Amino acid sequence: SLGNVLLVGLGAVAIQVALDLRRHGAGRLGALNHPGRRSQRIAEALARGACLQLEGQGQHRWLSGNAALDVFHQDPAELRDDWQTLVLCVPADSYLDVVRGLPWERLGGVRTLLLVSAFIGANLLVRSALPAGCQATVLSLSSYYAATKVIDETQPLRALTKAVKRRVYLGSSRPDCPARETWRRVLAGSGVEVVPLATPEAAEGRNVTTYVHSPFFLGEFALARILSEQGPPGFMYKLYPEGPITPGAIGAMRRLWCELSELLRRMGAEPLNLLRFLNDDNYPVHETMLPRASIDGFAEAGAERQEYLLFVRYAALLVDPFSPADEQGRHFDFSAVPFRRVSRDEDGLWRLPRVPLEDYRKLALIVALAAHFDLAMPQARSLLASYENAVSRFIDCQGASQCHPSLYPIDSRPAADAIYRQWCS
Amino acid sequence: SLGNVLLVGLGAVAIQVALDLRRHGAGRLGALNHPGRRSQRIAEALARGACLQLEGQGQHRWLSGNAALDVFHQDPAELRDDWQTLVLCVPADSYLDVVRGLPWERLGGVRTLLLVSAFIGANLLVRSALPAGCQATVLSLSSYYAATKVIDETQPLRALTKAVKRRVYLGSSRPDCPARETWRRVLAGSGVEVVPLATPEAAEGRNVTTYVHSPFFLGEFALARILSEQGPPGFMYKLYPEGPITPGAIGAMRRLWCELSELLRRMGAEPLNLLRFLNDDNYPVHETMLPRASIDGFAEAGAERQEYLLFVRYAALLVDPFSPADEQGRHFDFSAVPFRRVSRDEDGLWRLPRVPLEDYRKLALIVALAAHFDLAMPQARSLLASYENAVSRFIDCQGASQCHPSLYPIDSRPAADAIYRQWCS
Ligand SMILES: NC(=O)c1ccc[n+]([C@@H]2O[C@H](COP(=O)([O-])OP(=O)(O)OC[C@H]3O[C@@H](n4cnc5c(N)ncnc54)[C@H](OP(=O)(O)O)[C@@H]3O)[C@@H](O)[C@H]2O)c1
Ligand SMILES: NC(=O)c1ccc[n+]([C@@H]2O[C@H](COP(=O)([O-])OP(=O)(O)OC[C@H]3O[C@@H](n4cnc5c(N)ncnc54)[C@H](OP(=O)(O)O)[C@@H]3O)[C@@H](O)[C@H]2O)c1
Ligand SMILES: O=C(O)CC[C@H](N[C@@H](CCN[C@@H](Cc1cnc[nH]1)C(=O)O)C(=O)O)C(=O)O
Ligand SMILES: O=C(O)CC[C@H](N[C@@H](CCN[C@@H](Cc1cnc[nH]1)C(=O)O)C(=O)O)C(=O)O
Repeated sequence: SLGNVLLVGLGAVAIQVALDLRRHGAGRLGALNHPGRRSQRIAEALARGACLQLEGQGQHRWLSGNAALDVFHQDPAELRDDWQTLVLCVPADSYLDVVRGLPWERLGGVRTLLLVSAFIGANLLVRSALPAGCQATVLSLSSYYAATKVIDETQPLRALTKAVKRRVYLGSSRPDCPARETWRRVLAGSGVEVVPLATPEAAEGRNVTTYVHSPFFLGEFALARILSEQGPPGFMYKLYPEGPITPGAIGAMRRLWCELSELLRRMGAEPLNLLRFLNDDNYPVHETMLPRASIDGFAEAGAERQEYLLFVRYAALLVDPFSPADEQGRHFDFSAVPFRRVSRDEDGLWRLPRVPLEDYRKLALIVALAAHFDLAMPQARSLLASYENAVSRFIDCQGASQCHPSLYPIDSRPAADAIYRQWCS
Repeated sequence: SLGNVLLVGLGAVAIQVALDLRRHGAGRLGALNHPGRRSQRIAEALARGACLQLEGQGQHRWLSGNAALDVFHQDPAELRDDWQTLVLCVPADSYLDVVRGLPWERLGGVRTLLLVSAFIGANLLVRSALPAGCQATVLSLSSYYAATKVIDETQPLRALTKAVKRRVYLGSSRPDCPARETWRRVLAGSGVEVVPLATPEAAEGRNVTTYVHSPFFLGEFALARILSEQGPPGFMYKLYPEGPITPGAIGAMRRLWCELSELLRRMGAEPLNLLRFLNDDNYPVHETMLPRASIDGFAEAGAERQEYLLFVRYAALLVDPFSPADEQGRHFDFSAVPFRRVSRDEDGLWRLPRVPLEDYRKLALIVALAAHFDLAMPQARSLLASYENAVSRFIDCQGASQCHPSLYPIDSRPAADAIYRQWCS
């Protein structure tokens, strides 16, 4: 049912996906990776006999396996009409560009396009770039279902998965789509539970980083760490002054969740119970910190209780409460995830890490889209402004000539308009 | 003047107080401590020429000094009518025993008696135990004004002070009492502001330990650590599962503060703003964690907001947010105070540590007193019952034969009746 599968963007995600596809059963496996150093390293490794190699860490060792790459391309114009399924394993900010760059008028054999990390509107954005009469079904996965990295860029096709998510969601541009079940089974081989939902936006609306990264890593504290050069980087999930979590950040989280939930309703998607989603889909805590009744009742609890509960959740996860205690009674320091910070690239230009650049770009699109539904998203706009002000001051200080253009101002209104047009179609 | 001053109890508190008294000066300084291993070590140290030594830790190093003791008694029979001021540095739950045991027939010259760590009703209880026609004024200090420990009990006269309160409160059984100003000056020598209040109970209602230890260390989690032998002891101010602080513990804190505040009103004393008291008088946090407007408005904020704010306060103090950051951006682990646990005494009998035996005995007396004001104090009673159940099960398991009688049910009603009769006189 998968046929021959083309992986677009041959990185960590694609290597995990490739092994899951091979466990399930598929035809030929191809990849498209745009030009660059990574593609050069891949092409030499393949010439020397390399295959895609996945290692599962620790209790995920059973994931480990090898898979042959049958075809490798860098240039979309060079694709033959030999692919039934495309899997987009590139950054989600690149989905539109990827789709616009493919020669769809001679890819009539493509039946399915899977978006692995679909933001709100991604399915619609992708469909707006397809030619009229294109028969491809577009699938939206709520987020990548694991934690995977290419360990060593010198062995470019060897990836390590260190964790697998509990649950993700899958929606389709085709009503009551059958490709959902096939991909539900494929990804279930990794241990993740895939929950099919009735529309793409219902799955896109269950992208966790939209709700968590936006309030915490677009605020003043996080940006000060991220843009800093000297001193310790600070910690992503600790409380102030060690990390960015404050009652104000939790208030931003609640208000943004309200804003996102109303957008989802206006797009025809049921929103989520934030506290239950975080506890049950991501990381749980004990009943004495978050009682089950408080978790299940969160959406009706009232703003003060909701903020208290969210603050309790993140305080309860400063350590992993289910980890073994050490001889001193301490639990694993779960919150001590260091901030990645700005770094100069090979051209000497300052670049931002994916946290927060990808998070800012996603939220900028969501706000622009929401405007079409007559939703102002003031909390979201405040977070966008915080990022923009901080990055602008960094450019002022370092000099535009020293900064990569991804730091410069963007405009998401054209993509938002394309999404809205597609949705009204 | 203070005249000649007799310290009753010569432990960590007494050593700090002795330093402050010697700075102020002008009297003989004596001490009385009941017989036992500590008194034996004290007499040995003094006989070899030792003096009282107070060291300040870190920021408090400026306080460090030495204080000479003129006389030390471990036999009240040797006391004569030489003393104008008595300073009770014994545990607050022993005040009644200690006042009954003093040789009052040879102490007719005593003009003032200071309770260094009072609690609601302590002044009245002590006055009820004085001989008829005794005209010593009794002073109640709200809380001991520092954190002080005897470092090494083989050097019983050397103490370490690691914290000093910003503010404490002082009441007197004499209206418009002039001794309050004297003690204001004495304590000011170590940097503490003493605020005189118009009655003893107003000061006693500002005993910090009563508000904090009752909800946190009479609960299930704390008692399980305290009555354990084998585990790691856990930490007094950490969140579950490393420590006892949970939203339920915070709810108990809020509800007890309400109950205690009503008792204070019925005794003609103004209650406190719990959050402002904790932040401003004891240990502060940053405005981004506790905004000044939230602190000042706490008493009118409503139960949900009050509980959220108290939780945030204790989560913000898991580290000392004003301590210097280390190389990795971490602050001092302020909450890592280990629980002291049960231990066998020199007769082989299990004894409870002062946390929570002293805290239980204080709250039991307060509840018994409140019944005379027709206040049931259900939250306080739930905390008493939690302690009683846990200790009862420990006796069940270990055997009554093996337990010191201090672990057994007590009757606070006689002392509460004496307090109430004294108040009504
Ligand atoms: N655990 C995870 O790995 C994880 C988890 C959650 C979310 N995500 C997100 O998933 C996305 C991919 O993650 P990843 O870890 O697989 O990244 P990766 O290892 O760097 O792989 C991305 C691959 O796609 C190539 N690429 C980028 N843009 C392309 C384009 N327009 N057309 C063709 N190829 C393109 C990249 O080549 P170049 O390097 O030359 O650009 C690279 O080979 C990222 O946005 C990531 O933030 C990943
Ligand atoms: N930072 C602090 O130290 C601190 C903090 C908060 C509150 N407090 C309050 O201050 C009180 C004393 O604290 P501390 O640290 O000075 O204790 P400590 O170092 O143990 O000294 C207490 C002194 O009183 C004697 N004592 C104990 N129980 C007695 C009893 N039933 N009858 C007669 N004498 C007794 C003790 O001698 P033996 O050891 O021989 O009995 C010792 O000399 C605490 O109980 C508490 O009410 C102190
Ligand atoms: O967030 C990062 O960039 C890297 C950590 C990453 N986060 C998840 C979102 C959920 N984050 C936890 C908090 C937490 C995770 N680890 C310590 N604390 C929460 O919000 O409940 C993601 O990105 O999808 C992961 O869990 O692997
Ligand atoms: O045993 C220690 O070191 C502490 C001893 C002592 N405790 C006070 C109660 C207040 N406790 C702090 C919280 C805290 C203190 N130290 C770490 N956290 C708070 O509730 O605001 C007492 O016993 O009355 C002191 O702080 O002086």
